[PDB]
Amino acid sequence: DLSAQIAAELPYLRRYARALTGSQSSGDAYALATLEAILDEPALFETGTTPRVALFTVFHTIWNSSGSGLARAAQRHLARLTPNTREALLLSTIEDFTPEEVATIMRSDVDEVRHLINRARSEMEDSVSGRVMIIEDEAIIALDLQTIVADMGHAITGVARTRDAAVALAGIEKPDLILADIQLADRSSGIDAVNEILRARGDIPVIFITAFPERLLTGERPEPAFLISKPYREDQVRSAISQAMFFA
Amino acid sequence: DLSAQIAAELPYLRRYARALTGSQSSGDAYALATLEAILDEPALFETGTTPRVALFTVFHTIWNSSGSPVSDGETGLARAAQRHLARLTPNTREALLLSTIEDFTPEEVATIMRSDVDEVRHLINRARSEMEDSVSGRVMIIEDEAIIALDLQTIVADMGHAITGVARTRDAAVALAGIEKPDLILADIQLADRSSGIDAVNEILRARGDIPVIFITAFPERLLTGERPEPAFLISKPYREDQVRSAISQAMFFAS
Amino acid sequence: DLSAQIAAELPYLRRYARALTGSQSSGDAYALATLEAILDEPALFETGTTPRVALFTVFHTIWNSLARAAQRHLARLTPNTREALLLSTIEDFTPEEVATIMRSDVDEVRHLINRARSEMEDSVSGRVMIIEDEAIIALDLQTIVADMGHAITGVARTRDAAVALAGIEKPDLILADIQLADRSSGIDAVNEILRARGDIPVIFITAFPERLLTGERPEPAFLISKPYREDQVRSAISQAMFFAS
Ligand SMILES: [Mg+2]
Ligand SMILES: [Mg+2]
Ligand SMILES: [Mg+2]
Ligand code: NA
Ligand code: NA
Ligand code: NA
Ligand code: NA
Repeated sequence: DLSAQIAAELPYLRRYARALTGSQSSGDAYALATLEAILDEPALFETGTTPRVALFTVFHTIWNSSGSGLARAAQRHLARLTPNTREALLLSTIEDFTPEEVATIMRSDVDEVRHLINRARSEMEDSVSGRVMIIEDEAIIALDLQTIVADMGHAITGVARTRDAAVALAGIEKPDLILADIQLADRSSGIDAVNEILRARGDIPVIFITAFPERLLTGERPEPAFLISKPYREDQVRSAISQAMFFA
Repeated sequence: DLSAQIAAELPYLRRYARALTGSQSSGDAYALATLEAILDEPALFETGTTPRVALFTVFHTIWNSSGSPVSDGETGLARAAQRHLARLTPNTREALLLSTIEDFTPEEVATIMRSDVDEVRHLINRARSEMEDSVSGRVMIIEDEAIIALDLQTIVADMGHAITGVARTRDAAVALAGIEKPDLILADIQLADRSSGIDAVNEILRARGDIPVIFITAFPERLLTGERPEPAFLISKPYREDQVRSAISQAMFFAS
Repeated sequence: DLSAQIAAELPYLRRYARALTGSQSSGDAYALATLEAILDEPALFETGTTPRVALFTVFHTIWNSLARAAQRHLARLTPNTREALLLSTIEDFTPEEVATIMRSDVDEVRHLINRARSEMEDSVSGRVMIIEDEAIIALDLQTIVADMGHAITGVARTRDAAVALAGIEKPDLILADIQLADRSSGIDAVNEILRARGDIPVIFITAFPERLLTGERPEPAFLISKPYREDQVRSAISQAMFFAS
């Protein structure tokens, strides 16, 4: 049933729009506007592609149209990016669309998609080095994330395996970015650890890395702006880190 | 990466030059004259300072000099604010705008103006003094986000100006300007009914003549390209109170 | 009508062949030879591909049938590498399009394109005067030239200023826009500079490249089209540098 197929894909649309905007409120609003457009003008929903691709195609139309807070530092960083490059990269990595599917969604051809992705990775080489804190109780995961962070040119403030170790580490050195698992070693939650750090140290971008990200993509309650799945591919971690970094 | 860094900063050099001149025309001409001076004399660029600071340091040398921009048209102040040139202390408006709207620290403003941090602080103190010598005007606020509109009103009132009212739609804005002519307009782009604050401003400008307009918007970079008609005065969202105060005083100099 | 479709692609074949040879006279002759071949031997022309693709395919077939120190370096370049690069960058052909044109596989096209991009790192830094009247464009061209490893002798924005700057430092390569700030022409500036300091390779930057590809009057050997991609400016400056000295 197409109603049920669209409903199943809405969480991922929220994931994508939240990553583009850095915000749950903006991302969830763009995802909702996409569904509204499809209900108001059903002819917008291409039936010759998969519902997932058709849904994201409509979202990219709304995304391109002027319309619908953000730090002025983030606004300056984002303003220097080549248009449509971050969209093509995120669609290709975190959303795992093939290059032809990406060309469909952005109403382009596959060779321009390849250029946009290549331009995305070029501008990622000019980015400044930041400091990243990792909240993760599985030591092999933490070590793997450290390797990815380092090869991106970033520094690690440290690894925290419990909420309390995380609140303590953030007090020693305010990170530029937090990578956060949910269930920690002492059965405390990375969600609480993050909330406590942010109350104390101000807004810092946070990427939650979790199995079943769908449970944080409902739109019904406060939820993260950046979500990577477990298991993860390295390309998805690099895209999320570079994306969240724009929001300092 | 100096070339890339200088080009990234050119939009902000336009913002600054436009505020000082009162016109997109002369401001864009002054910012492009700054870049043309660096390409002509690369040694003009200080590598010992950030590209942003070095760019603005070159701009201030040109601004202060007896010379004028060799541009496609005519460069200059704005005629309206010529009468205030006799009452204002040199380098005070420059120091205030650089340290507020342009977000330079007083040490970076000292470098830019080839001065010391203490002279810059006194220049900023003398700018705020001469702001008390300014007469009260009437400000119209076009803005649909009510909390921002309220906040803007508290700043305007705290500076001693009156507020004609707040309009949240293009239709409310054309009515408001007809009820009471404003000396200055603060305008957002996307209004409550999705109508356009640019369109609203143009309509007011037709009926009442030239009134200084300050556009308040996120991503001001999209109005700082010099590739199309664009505002002379731009405040960012989010803003700091000191930036709103520096933009309201600056634009008031160009009022009737 | 396939005759008109072929005619409309001739200017771009002249661009390609001129850049490969470094000379208007040779590039225009190679482009005409390609049309002549198709008229003489209609079998050469494949109707299953786009008329632009089929025309470049016939030219590559024909393509395969100065200064000793400059020839000594150009001889170290791997065969078919410059062609695959220029076809993919300035000619905006897709990898599969280039593979058809060279009667190769898209696999080999990337092997070639990579080898060419790697052999560009073995290039010598060179002086590059930029005659652009739009400062924003000049800054961006200075970025690509500097990243490639070349110096910038200067940036001029008027005919008289470019002629003056040529007197201070003889460039090895001139990037020249057609219409300058004082309504002067970069063509006249380039001609006056070359008349004085001798022959120097020139890459003309221009919106409207087709009106410089007629073959009916003296025209540039190398042309970058506004707007441009960095890969295009990089393929045009590497190609043109082969003819510097
Ligand atoms: Mg865990
Ligand atoms: Mg608004
Ligand atoms: Mg021009
Ligand atoms: Na669709
Ligand atoms: Na982008
Ligand atoms: Na997300
Ligand atoms: Na020639």
